[PDB]
Amino acid sequence: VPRGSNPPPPETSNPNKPKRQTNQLQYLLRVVLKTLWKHQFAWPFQQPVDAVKLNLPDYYKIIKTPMDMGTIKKRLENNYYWNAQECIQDFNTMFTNCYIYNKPGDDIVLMAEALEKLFLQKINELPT
Ligand SMILES: CCN1C(=O)c2cc(N3CCN(C)CC3)nc3c(NS(=O)(=O)c4ccc(F)cc4F)ccc1c23
Ligand SMILES: CCN1C(=O)c2cc(N3CCN(C)CC3)nc3c(NS(=O)(=O)c4ccc(F)cc4F)ccc1c23
Repeated sequence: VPRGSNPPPPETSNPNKPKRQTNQLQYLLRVVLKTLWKHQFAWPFQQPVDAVKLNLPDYYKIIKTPMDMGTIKKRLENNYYWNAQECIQDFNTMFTNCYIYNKPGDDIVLMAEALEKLFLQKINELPT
């Protein structure tokens, strides 16, 4: 697994971007991320895919918009998102990446599918 194969992690802090605190963004961090973080299948989704350590040499040849819940946590914390939808899109990207890279019905896919169902359940309680 060649050195330099991992990209830098996604950007999580941009001081140029304006910042606001929103009941929806607060819900995404305090409820949604918390609940998914603690799920029995969360571990593989908690940090950027380390292609070297996990022996996935073609990951970043295939996946050009990587996303993970560690990145999302940091983005919420740093007020990276102006609206809830930007954050929801990062979650969707994380699940879609798994469905692109992996064969349907593989173990990691079933793990993603369970998390995604829980995510969508929690998203339906998103406040006004
Ligand atoms: C070492 C004991 N063990 C198994 O033999 C085993 C099989 C297993 N399967 C294989 C069959 N597939 C349809 C369902 C998940 N999941 C987990 C499992 N579930 S898990 O943490 O979501 C998981 C971890 C690694 C992995 F490669 C696949 C997994 F589903 C934990 C522990 C075990 C397993
Ligand atoms: C969610 C991001 N992601 C993947 O899309 C992914 C695929 C993956 N594969 C699939 C191909 N297979 C031959 C090797 C491992 N391993 C891990 C992986 N390695 S792992 O934690 O040892 C692991 C977890 C669950 C599992 F079912 C199999 C694993 F190898 C971590 C994270 C990911 C993966």
